[PDB]
Amino acid sequence: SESETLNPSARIMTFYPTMEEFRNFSRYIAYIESQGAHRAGLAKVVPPKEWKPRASYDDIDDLVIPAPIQQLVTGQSGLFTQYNIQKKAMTVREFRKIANSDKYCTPRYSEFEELERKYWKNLTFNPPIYGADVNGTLYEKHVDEWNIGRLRTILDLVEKESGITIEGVNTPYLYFGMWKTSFAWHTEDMDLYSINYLHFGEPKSWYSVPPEHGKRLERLAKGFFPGSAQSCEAFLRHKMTLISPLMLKKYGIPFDKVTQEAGEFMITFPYGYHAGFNHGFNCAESTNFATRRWIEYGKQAVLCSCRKDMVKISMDVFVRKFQPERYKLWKAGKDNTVIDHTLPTPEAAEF
Ligand SMILES: O=C(O)c1ccc(O)c2ncc(N3CCNCC3)cc12
Ligand code: NI
Ligand SMILES: [Zn+2]
Repeated sequence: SESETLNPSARIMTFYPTMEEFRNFSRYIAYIESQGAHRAGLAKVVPPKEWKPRASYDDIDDLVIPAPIQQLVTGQSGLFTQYNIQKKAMTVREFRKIANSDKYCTPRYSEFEELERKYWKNLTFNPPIYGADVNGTLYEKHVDEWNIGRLRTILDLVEKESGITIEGVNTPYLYFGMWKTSFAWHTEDMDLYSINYLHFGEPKSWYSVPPEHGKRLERLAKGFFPGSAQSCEAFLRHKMTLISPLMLKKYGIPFDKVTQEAGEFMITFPYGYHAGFNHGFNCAESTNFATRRWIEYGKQAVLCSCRKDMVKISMDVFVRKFQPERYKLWKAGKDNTVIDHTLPTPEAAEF
């Protein structure tokens, strides 16, 4: 009731923490949730200006991108499917040269709405290369605030208990973008949170649908791609499906849009569908994390049913540790708990 009164429009919120607020990562997430941020599914956090995670990005031209992917997009009328074509390894220097070449570079424009229109007009032409899923971090070893290599959230329980690492999920990924490279509509694996920091370059634009409206987006997508939906219980997790804002408007799906600049963080929340594109040559770092509120999403995440090497995290350790009274009921398949997408994580109490 009090949570439904905070950010009731479920618009994307933007925060400007001071250094003292910034220092404690998990505490700040709880705070923005206490302000209703999660209701949007996506939030922006602008870090204090005296903060930098790396002195210089002049020394990484030799960094290898082992598996660049060329993004072939097919479709019309605002509905598309993206096919990946893996290309040969290349260095950042090589990647940047291609990105900034006349062939792949960002078109000229005035307002963002103009670039956005060009993206949706030309997305099936001249398929770009995305230097995605590069294992690594660009943080200096001694950065202790919002360090994507070690956020110290309860997601650490996975590795801690089982030794299991899942690349990009409890380890960091780098993404080197160029004009018109895309990320398709999806929620995170196991419906986890994610953090995304744009180290440098041109912006990355995002779309998001409130978790409270996630099911509507799913119903729409199933009607649009009945073949894919029949074959898999969670086809959007393939991350191949692109849907334009006009199409969302046309079918009454609530969504917001936000543009991320170099030096800014984006947080995505459990069950927040999102998608977007890069404006030009840029570099982003990301990984997943959890709070106590995520556990229930974890137990209920509807998972891809047709592919091996799909991400599945055993929820057992979390339920034992944080929901001991529900453990036996849950193991017996009788845990009928219903998720309230508006409630902030328990850690937010102090706020
Ligand atoms: O591309 C982005 O900036 C991006 C932004 C936000 C997300 O939640 C993403 N999730 C997955 C993803 N892909 C890239 C292609 N290989 C599989 C992982 C990219 C992103
Ligand atoms: Ni993602
Ligand atoms: Zn599947």
